[PDB]
Amino acid sequence: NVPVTGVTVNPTTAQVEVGQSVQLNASVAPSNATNKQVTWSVSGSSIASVSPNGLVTGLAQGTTTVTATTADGNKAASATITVAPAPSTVIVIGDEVKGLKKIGDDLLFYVNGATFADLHYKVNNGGQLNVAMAPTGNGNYTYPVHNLKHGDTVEYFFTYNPGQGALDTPWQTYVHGVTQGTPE
Amino acid sequence: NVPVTGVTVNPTTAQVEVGQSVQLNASVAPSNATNKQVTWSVSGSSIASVSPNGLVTGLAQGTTTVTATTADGNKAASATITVAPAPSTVIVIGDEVKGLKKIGDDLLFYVNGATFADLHYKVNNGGQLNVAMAPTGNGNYTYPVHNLKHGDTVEYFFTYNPGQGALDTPWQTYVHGVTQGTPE
Amino acid sequence: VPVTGVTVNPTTAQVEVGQSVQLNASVAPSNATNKQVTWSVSGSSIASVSPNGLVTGLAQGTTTVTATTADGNKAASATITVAPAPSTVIVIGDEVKGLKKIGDDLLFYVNGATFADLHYKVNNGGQLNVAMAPTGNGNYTYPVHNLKHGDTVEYFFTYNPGQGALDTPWQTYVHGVTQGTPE
Amino acid sequence: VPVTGVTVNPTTAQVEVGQSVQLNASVAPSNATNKQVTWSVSGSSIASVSPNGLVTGLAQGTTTVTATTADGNKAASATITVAPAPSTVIVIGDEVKGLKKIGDDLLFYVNGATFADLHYKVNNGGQLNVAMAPTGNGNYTYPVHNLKHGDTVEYFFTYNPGQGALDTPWQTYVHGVTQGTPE
Ligand SMILES: [Cl-]
Ligand SMILES: [Cl-]
Ligand SMILES: [Cl-]
Ligand SMILES: [Cl-]
Ligand SMILES: [Cl-]
Ligand SMILES: [Cl-]
Repeated sequence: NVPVTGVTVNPTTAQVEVGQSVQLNASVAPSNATNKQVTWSVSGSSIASVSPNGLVTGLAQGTTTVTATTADGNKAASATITVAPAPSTVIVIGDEVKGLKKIGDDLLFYVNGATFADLHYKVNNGGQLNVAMAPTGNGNYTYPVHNLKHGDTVEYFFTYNPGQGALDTPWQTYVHGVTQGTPE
Repeated sequence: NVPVTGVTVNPTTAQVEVGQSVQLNASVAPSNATNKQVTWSVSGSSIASVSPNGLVTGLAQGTTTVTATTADGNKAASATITVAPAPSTVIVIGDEVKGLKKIGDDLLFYVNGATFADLHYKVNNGGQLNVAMAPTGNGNYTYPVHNLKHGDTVEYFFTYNPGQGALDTPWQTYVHGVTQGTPE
Repeated sequence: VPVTGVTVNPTTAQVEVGQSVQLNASVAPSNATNKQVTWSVSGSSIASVSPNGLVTGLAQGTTTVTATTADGNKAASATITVAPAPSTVIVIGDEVKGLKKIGDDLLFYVNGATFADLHYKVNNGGQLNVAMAPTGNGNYTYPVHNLKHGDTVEYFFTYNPGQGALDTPWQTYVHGVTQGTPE
Repeated sequence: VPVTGVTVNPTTAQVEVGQSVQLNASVAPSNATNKQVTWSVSGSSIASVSPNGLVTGLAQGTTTVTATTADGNKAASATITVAPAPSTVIVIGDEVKGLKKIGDDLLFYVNGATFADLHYKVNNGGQLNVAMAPTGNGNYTYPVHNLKHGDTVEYFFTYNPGQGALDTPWQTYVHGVTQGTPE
């Protein structure tokens, strides 16, 4: 018997990174309205997901609009959600002789001090890819894997010849945006 | 003592789908050249990967150039590789009451005959996303998940109320471009 | 007086990027006082919907355009699939020079030369200078990647077909507008 | 007479999309007869390299630009990182109407109106008509998604600030060129 007069969404704006999420609050007026149910909706669902409780999750770079609409009265308020780039910062996961630099959503694989170096890698349940790593020109090597998303699972190991003869590396698993690096 | 005179790559062009691969042949002249080693390289490695044996794998929509260069003489030939879109065709994986349509690289989740329907899903090792599915307006529901790639692993189940009361579905696993559907 | 329900017409439709489909909302009784609806879209990157329910395809994917009633806020949906540009081949030039349009990439080409460069600009971006890749039979190619509908490519070649080097005249390609022959 | 080796200068460099960095190849002995190199790139979608080693950033990612010697075909590499456009906010308009540039999306806005539509065209694409989304305090927003450097946006609004409806004049935004104030 106490009708909804209005709604507002707080925060009214928010920046998340990909895989990051932010809880939104629908504020229904008056305080003692009989029906305080709202429907959450988003106009760019490839940018950000919203749950039935207004938890918003960053899916991909962009700005979108999340709307709370009241069950009683169909009053609507909206917030602007900016999903930001993965920082351009370099994070080393590996050692002097071989591993990864995570550089945003590309992975730069490296082998220092070899006569050659191949990378063997797979992403999620896609197949093995074998690549010869590019020579820097000083006995060092690199190969970029491009455009991973949050939760991409990377299994890789190297083949290379540091002197004595060609050596295989132990496989490693990298999950994009969960494997901790060293922020160098 | 028999020097390389030239090289050609066959096929000279090729279309693959994403996750599809094509073996390329470097033809070194003359036939009895002492050194027949070549280096394979690709100018758009976000489009297609090439192995040290000239196996080319479709990574993402585009056209790129794969080059064989001879170890002896640095003679170069190149092929054009077109990585094609995942067909726009609709493939149903699920039943009368609930599952997926695979429509290119988007997944259309569905629940037929409910008073409401939520989807619970996760991709690779990213987190759970909870979404209320959109009403069609006849007791039916849909929710598109966007832009999966080859080997994306999707675990999902539904919550919905077909009458008696709200019911949870058994979890299912979908691997993008490996789970077989029904081409409808 | 009240409205009771609504569904949308069509319920599912497939478009190419850059193409449109007119949506129409049918609201239960004709003797419903208020007919007017609001159009919205779940996935605005994929498809845009006008205030009168015209859906245009912007990018590959499937999205949900919903009509909600002014009187009632009853809601119904169409599933819109935006299909990618065919990887058919479209030749725009002559035996010596031009593009192949292969979906959203352009394969620029020069046939019969000792080198070939490309000079191109996309819309109001900067000019880029590139050496075209040798094929190994006196011909050259260079892919420009991932053009979107309405992209405007200005370009000319520098090549030497033997009796000395040449700059061709600038041509204008508009992506999804300019046409050629496929074969 | 021969060349013995080469490395590239710089070895690693980071650019924004649309920005450039001059690469230089240093080939072992100065008393190497032939100095000339060929520039190539592993990832042409990410970065373009000119015949004289100028690398321009086209799109987010890391790629390898290699200099190989004409005499010797010795090869060396730089790792190029192309950084995304900051998600800083850039206001281009007044208290009533304009855009926020937020990385590669534009948030169009009208403040203080009873409705607001956007009319926009991108480069030589078609005009799109959209109803701007109510905020719930008499203001309106509408994101345009994923513009690339050099994209040319023509737009005007239809809104009613109370004493009746208005079409504003068309403005031209060029992505990464047009500027405003961030704050
Ligand atoms: Cl979207
Ligand atoms: Cl949006
Ligand atoms: Cl690439
Ligand atoms: Cl390429
Ligand atoms: Cl959607
Ligand atoms: Cl690369």
